[PDB]
Amino acid sequence: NLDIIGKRIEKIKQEHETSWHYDQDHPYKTWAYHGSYETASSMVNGVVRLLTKPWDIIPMVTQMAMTKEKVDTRTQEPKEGTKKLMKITAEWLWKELGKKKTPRMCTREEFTRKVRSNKWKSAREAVEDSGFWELVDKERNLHLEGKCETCVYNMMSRAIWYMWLGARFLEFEALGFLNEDHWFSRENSLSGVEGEGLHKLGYILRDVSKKEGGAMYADDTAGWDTRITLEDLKNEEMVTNHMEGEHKKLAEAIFKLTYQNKVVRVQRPTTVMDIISRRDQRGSGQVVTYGLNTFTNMEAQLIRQMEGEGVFKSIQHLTVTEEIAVKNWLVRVGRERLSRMAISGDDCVVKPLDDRFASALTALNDMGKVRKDIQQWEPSRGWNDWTQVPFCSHHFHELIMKDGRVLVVPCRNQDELIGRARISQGAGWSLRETACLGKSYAQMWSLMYFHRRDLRLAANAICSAVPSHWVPTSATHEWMTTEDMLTVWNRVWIQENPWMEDKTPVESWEEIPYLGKREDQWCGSLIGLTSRATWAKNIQTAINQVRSLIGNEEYTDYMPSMKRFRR
Ligand SMILES: O=C(c1ccco1)N1CCN(C(=O)C2CC2)CC1
Ligand SMILES: [Cl-]
Ligand SMILES: [Zn+2]
Ligand SMILES: [Zn+2]
Repeated sequence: NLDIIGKRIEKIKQEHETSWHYDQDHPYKTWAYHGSYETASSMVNGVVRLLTKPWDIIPMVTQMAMTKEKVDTRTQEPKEGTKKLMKITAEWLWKELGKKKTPRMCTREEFTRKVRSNKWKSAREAVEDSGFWELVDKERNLHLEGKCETCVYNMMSRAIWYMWLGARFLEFEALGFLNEDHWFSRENSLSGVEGEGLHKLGYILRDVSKKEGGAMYADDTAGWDTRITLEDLKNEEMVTNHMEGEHKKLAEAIFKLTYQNKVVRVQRPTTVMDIISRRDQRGSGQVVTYGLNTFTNMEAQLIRQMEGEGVFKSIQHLTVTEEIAVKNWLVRVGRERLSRMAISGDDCVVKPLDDRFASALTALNDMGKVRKDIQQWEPSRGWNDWTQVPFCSHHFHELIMKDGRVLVVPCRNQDELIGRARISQGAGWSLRETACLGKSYAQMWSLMYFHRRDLRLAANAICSAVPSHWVPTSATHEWMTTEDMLTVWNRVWIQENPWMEDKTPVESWEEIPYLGKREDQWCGSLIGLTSRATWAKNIQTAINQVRSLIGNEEYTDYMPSMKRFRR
């Protein structure tokens, strides 16, 4: 333990030798405390808020802009039968994921290009300073030597662990391939959805619905990242078994020194910097966190499926022939069972063979993946209709175009969409940068949420209010473009859509349908309210208010793309 974390602890004690104090009133039980030393609210987007006036009196919108007891927890050691199921399943899953992919190191060039597209002031500055890279080299050579000096986390149902850019590089070099080479694409992982836009996710859920079987289950885990066991981290580490030479050694060091042993500096108002350590839980880059969460979720859900199908009798202990049965299940039907699932990190949808899955809870609870908002042994409540299943914060509607073609569209409560577009993060936004962020939300709404009456109108208004040539600023983001949004809509929903056989382009926005008016209201629309009527009728006055603030620029009127403003 301290042989792996001591050097990092020693180095920090020195940069604060006139403060090091072993507080005895420390608030840590599950985190090991080592010592102490002496040591970003949401802003409103004015462009979006001025063009969404009716929502100024909707508390579900307005409260979103205003204003850890789970990290300090301890998950128990799984039983021996549970550990066997996880090791057999993880071994088989890394082999399947690796059948058509080659693990490889990511490069300083790739890392530099990422930072250049979002002592040293910023990341862009450090990437260019050859002094930085000489620091990376020292740490790198130390990792090859099996030791760590500078890979330390900083803390800040969310908890984000920043490290310095150098440590982030070493993580990206060893494990970036998982994301950069799409190991969790649907084509490669079967259950995954990595690189699938919101315009794909509903079609994927409808394809899972077409399988014979039981209800669709979408159980959320209570604090997934806090329930990652040291056994989970050891099964995730087995990806290094597919690696070779240097890469194998560099990846092994990231898992050993930074994931399976962690050093964290947390601020305590009491102000002292708390240097704490622990072996378990998730604490990695957010992108590596997504892939390893997807992997360990796919494993956990296949084991729950095995439990429901009776592949093993008890988690207490696998018999020798139960192990052969688990292996033979994976080889015989593993790829089919993966295709019965849609898994995005800690978020899953599973269509099992039948509803025995609902009460198959012993492995899931013993792995520590305890379900949110339900008693530990109460059977899961499944969904009978793919259009009601929650996934990635959405549900999905089946929408038939006047010409008979079928759109499967993403949806969520409209107060959440408007309340999020009204918020910026960070300081020093110019009026132009605030306008270009509003334009990014407006174009996302035109592409993904065109079927919501209020959002198509508000999107058209924002795009009318912001200069036509200004570039939108700050999954697939096809809305981040200055191309005409009708041309982008045709490319995404018709041309490139593998579920649409007839490729006839749409010639105008009037061909593109809305939800039913009652369904639009059920999902949050203000259609029918006097306020919404006054907003819609007077929208050119709101557009002109924003144009007057931005000043004398080139603007386009997009409002006559809608039937009601077309004379
Ligand atoms: O519900 C609707 C409507 C508009 C489009 C589809 O349905 N309306 C018409 C506009 N309205 C008004 O002008 C009334 C003064 C509020 C409210 C009733
Ligand atoms: Cl249902
Ligand atoms: Zn290190
Ligand atoms: Zn909806």
